[PDB]
Amino acid sequence: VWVVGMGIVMSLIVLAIVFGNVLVITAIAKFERLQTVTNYFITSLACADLVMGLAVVPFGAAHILTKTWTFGNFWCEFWTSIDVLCVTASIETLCVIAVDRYFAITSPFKYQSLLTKNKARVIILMVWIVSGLTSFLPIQMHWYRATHQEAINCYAEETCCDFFTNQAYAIASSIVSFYVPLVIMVFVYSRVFQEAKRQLQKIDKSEGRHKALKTLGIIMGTFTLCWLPFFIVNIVHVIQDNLIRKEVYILLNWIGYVNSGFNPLIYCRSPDFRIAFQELL
Ligand SMILES: CN[C@@H]1CCc2c(ccc(O)c2O)[C@H]1O
Repeated sequence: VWVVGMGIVMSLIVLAIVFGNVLVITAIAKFERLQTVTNYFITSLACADLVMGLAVVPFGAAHILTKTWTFGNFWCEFWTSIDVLCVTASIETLCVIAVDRYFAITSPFKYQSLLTKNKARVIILMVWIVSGLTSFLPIQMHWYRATHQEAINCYAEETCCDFFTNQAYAIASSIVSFYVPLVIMVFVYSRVFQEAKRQLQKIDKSEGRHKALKTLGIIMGTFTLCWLPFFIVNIVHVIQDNLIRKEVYILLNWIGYVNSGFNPLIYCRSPDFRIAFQELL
């Protein structure tokens, strides 16, 4: 009496995720003043989020509400590979943006020489290649498959799709996709905040006659709150099988996806972007 009609809540996520990234891409591409070395990371992240909005969410919604995977097994493997690829690419692009901000702030004179039109292409291509080798190579080769009887029963039957993964693959994927970027971004942002505080003290020293905390809080909190809860259960549920149920795992995984829709609000607030949005509509 309430399961069927509540498809609007899942459809709104798809609509918002598509719309935000579409506007970001259109604003960057069509408008002359928005093209900058930093903006290429933004457009790569926007494309990665658009792939999630167009591929993984619509099929997952059907698989959940219908409780039956109508399609075959090849599409199941392909969809899982797409999911892993997009997630890791998005997180590593966030890490790349953070490191670029660190270089921009800490070394003002020599920022120009390090990043240019040439280096952005190479770094983006290497990030996407690293993301691709994590997902497609182990999943498609069938090297990640489990061993217990339940996994065999699930993988033999075509109509059932569930994620059963070996301990080593889970640990390796979690480490390569989440923790290293988290440590890098934490160190970078702490250093940047310390620099900002030092500059504020320096100016107050002579001009005698908050904002950084708020910005850092938003940037760190949205990412950590959206995804950290997932990888914790991802690592725990393989070490000891009795603890974590499947429903909790699914809920945390779907909570992680919503972070894709919040990226345009977090990373696109410049007055130039506002002018571009106003001109489009
Ligand atoms: C079913 N969805 C997948 C399952 C496991 C997994 C995800 C994302 C990144 C990873 O490194 C993973 O191992 C999830 O999005």
